[PDB]
Amino acid sequence: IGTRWAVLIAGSKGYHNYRHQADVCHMYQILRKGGVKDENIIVFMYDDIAYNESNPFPGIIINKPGGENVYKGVPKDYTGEDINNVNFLAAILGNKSAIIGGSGKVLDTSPNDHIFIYYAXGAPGKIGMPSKPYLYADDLVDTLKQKAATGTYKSMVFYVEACNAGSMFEGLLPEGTNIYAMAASNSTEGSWITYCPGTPDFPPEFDVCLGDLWSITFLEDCDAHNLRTETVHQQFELVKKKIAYASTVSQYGDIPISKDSLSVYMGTDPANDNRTFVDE
Ligand SMILES: *[C@@H]1O[C@H](CO)[C@@H](O[C@@H]2O[C@H](CO)[C@@H](O[C@H]3O[C@H](CO)[C@@H](O)[C@H](O)[C@@H]3O)[C@H](O)[C@H]2NC(C)=O)[C@H](O)[C@H]1NC(C)=O
Ligand SMILES: *[C@@H]1O[C@H](CO)[C@@H](O)[C@H](O)[C@H]1NC(C)=O
Ligand SMILES: *[C@@H]1O[C@H](CO)[C@@H](O)[C@H](O)[C@H]1NC(C)=O
Repeated sequence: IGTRWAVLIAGSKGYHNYRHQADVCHMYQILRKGGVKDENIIVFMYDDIAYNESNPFPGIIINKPGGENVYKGVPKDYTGEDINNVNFLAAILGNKSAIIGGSGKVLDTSPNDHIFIYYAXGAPGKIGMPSKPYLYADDLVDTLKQKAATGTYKSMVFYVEACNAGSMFEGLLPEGTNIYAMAASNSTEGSWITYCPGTPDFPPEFDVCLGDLWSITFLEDCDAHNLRTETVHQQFELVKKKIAYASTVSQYGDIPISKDSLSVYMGTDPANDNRTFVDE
């Protein structure tokens, strides 16, 4: 059966980028409710949001108007400038001796384990880190190839919320190493923000957007169903159709991996056992 692991990373800093840390915190809450263990969830977030001077609700982060506090109970493995290419790629590879700073948590995975990666915070051929240097497609894909060569996982799902997201994988990500990638946008498109000041029932004294369109769409989907009854492929189709007006949700890698239920990666919340997913 193996263990479920996750790496959650917001690649930005600054209060204006509230939404990236909010999205990642939200994802944490999904995993926790699903039975995924903290020792197997590696979290990269700058940690300048919850107690920011501009934060009208100190100690709270929401990913939705009227939402719960997604910040409570979120482990922090790498914060501040310990979020960088070196530590991110070392964490994925599971190379503890290459980590500088932070907790030292890495993907020490076994052949039957499942890996879920979620990145939020892009341009053609690169995604952001809090500070330069940024993460280039080739560098990311090479780490993913090395990890595959180690054979230390069964399959991996990688979700990317970024501008031109598909550019990180397009024509690079191998299709037979059990890695499936879903991107908020194609290699030529920007991705949309949502939950901005002005929207109805928006909490007062917020001047920042709470989430990213593709992110909150998938994340709210994960909160809504028994995840044994919904596959990665069904979420792809659901979310792609739902936000087609905004950007083209794109997929890469080993497409058959997406035939697994979401629960294989995320578990399921027992409270949603009777909420069977409808459609495909
Ligand atoms: C709350 O959010 C604030 C805005 O995002 C954030 O302020 C920013 O603070 C950082 C770090 O203190 C500043 O960065 C500095 O460091 C580099 C060198 O590495 C300098 O070259 C920079 O010019 C600067 O001195 C940002 O300048 C600053 N940004 C703004 C717009 O003020 C606060 O730090 C956050 N507060 C908490 C509690 O996290
Ligand atoms: C892990 O990191 C160390 C320190 O930089 C390096 O010497 C070692 O070869 C790395 N392991 C692999 C196999 O990438
Ligand atoms: C974006 O995705 C579509 C769907 O297959 C594809 O035709 C296109 O080549 C990709 N990007 C563009 C507009 O070049």
